[PDB]
Amino acid sequence: LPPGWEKAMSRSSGRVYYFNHITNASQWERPSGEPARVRCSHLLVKHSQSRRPSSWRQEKITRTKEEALELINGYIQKIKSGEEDFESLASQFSDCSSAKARGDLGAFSRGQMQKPFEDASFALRTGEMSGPVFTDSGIHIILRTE
Ligand SMILES: CN(CC(N)=O)C(=O)c1nc(-c2ccccc2)[nH]c1C(=O)O
Repeated sequence: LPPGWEKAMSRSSGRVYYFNHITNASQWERPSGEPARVRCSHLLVKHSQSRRPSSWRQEKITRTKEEALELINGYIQKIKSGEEDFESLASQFSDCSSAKARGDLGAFSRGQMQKPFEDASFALRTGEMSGPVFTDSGIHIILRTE
């Protein structure tokens, strides 16, 4: 299976699924399908322990890391169900200044982003969205777009 993928058994179903320990993605289908540069968007939820606990949305970020993960997990659910799209939630709720660009960060090479962010970005397939990715900025959902 490609970089980071493992087979697991589901807790509720007993059905096989696939987990990526680099992107935190999980899916039922087996993944079937490294570039010099990728383009990604993200949605960042900061918490009280973030490096800079402040954003355009809230001068003082006070939510806990656990409450930030809860928020991230709700956004992932709405995006996977198609109830909301990624761009719309990033524009409204991302604690990054890239919110005003629907979360788009542009293209980047290895060696530019925080490591856990980079590693997740380069392990995603074009079109594919990460699970929760933790960095010192806070918690991210990453969408690889190119
Ligand atoms: C850069 N930084 C402070 C830090 N020392 O991590 C942030 O917290 C931050 N980090 C990001 C970020 C993090 C990863 C990838 C792209 C952007 N955006 C912000 C922001 O405020 O707007």
